[PDB]
Amino acid sequence: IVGGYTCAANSIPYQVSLNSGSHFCGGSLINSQWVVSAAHCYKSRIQVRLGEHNIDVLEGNEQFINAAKIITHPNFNGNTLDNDIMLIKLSSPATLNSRVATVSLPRSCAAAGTECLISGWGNTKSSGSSYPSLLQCLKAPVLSDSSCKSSYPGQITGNMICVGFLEGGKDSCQGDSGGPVVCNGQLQGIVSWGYGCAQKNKPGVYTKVCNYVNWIQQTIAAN
Ligand SMILES: [Ca+2]
Repeated sequence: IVGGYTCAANSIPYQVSLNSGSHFCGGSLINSQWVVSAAHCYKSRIQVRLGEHNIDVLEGNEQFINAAKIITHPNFNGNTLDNDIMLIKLSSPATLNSRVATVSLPRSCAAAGTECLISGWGNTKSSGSSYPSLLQCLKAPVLSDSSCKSSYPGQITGNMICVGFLEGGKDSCQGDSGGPVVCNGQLQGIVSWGYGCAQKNKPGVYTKVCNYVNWIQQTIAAN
């Protein structure tokens, strides 16, 4: 996250870190057994880390649970990142408490200008790289489809939203991949892609979670 703030400890209790030796992606807990992330975060072996704040230090509230099922959207397009969504079934249910909690799926799509919270352990610099120990937070609004398409001509499908600032300076970035955009208590976006980070007129692009509620529910129901 570039231009954000350090989140207060466990203030994003649905935020998880996907680990394959080190942190490589975020994700969001949506029930005690299921995490949603980005399909471009796919790896064949993943440990889900819940209750994290400082990802480099054992603080006592962590739950480390292996990914058992790893299911990318069947229509995920690796070239365009259309349908960039992935579900992970934990090998054991997470123990839900105040520091490890689910976030609701959307009951409807978020309107442009809706304020949201983006979070993750990704790069905090728009030039170069700095990867934080502490979870980072950013308040950012949903942008209109026309503004998102003007930012990225010929690449914004109906399954993508832009969230952020056309003036740049504040954005998700590499390593935030797969993490949450939550608006009014609902997971509306998944960190998907962009042109660099926090550049002028290149806000981050996020998977439009509201398009996938039925796919998510059916996948969980069937697995
Ligand atoms: Ca730890």
